[PDB]
Amino acid sequence: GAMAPSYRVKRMDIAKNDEECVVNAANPRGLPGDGVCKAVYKKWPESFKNSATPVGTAKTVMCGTYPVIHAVGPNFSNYTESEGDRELAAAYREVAKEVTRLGVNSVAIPLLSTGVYSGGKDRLTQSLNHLFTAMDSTDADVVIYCRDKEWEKKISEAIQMRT
Ligand SMILES: COC(=O)c1ccc(O)cc1
Ligand SMILES: [Cl-]
Ligand SMILES: [Cl-]
Ligand SMILES: [Cl-]
Repeated sequence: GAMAPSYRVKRMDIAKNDEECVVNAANPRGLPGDGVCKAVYKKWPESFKNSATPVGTAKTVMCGTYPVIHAVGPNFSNYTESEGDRELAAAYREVAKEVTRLGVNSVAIPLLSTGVYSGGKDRLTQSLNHLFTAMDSTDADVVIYCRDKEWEKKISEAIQMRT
């Protein structure tokens, strides 16, 4: 574990992370995708061998010895608010299981279902609170990656609020 497990937030490409493993905002079919998923495909393409997994699950594939945890959040275009909320919570619970299983001291994680799977809504708070619910019982250092300047400030505030 980390000596003093922490949450941090950085505004940059998750493909440049300084953590011991990465969470991909994957599609269910293991396709290259767009946004975070495309960046992960360019950096760790070997990790897309047999990475297809259902919505609400996570599947880890090694790139060398570097673990890529493919986490499939729901696309809110297809799910009801109720069913999507349940699947988004479930995906993060499966990320916490994998992070624990791998024995890593640190993990880089994006906010699932906040980009092209958001169904055109702002889901920062919804997605971050499900991240915290899953990861709070883990002892890895968690580093959340985002690209928007206003989101960085809001994620940083939410972390500092609970310290
Ligand atoms: C946290 O978001 C990213 O890491 C990211 C990377 C590449 C993109 O094109 C978009 C977002
Ligand atoms: Cl960058
Ligand atoms: Cl997304
Ligand atoms: Cl963002």
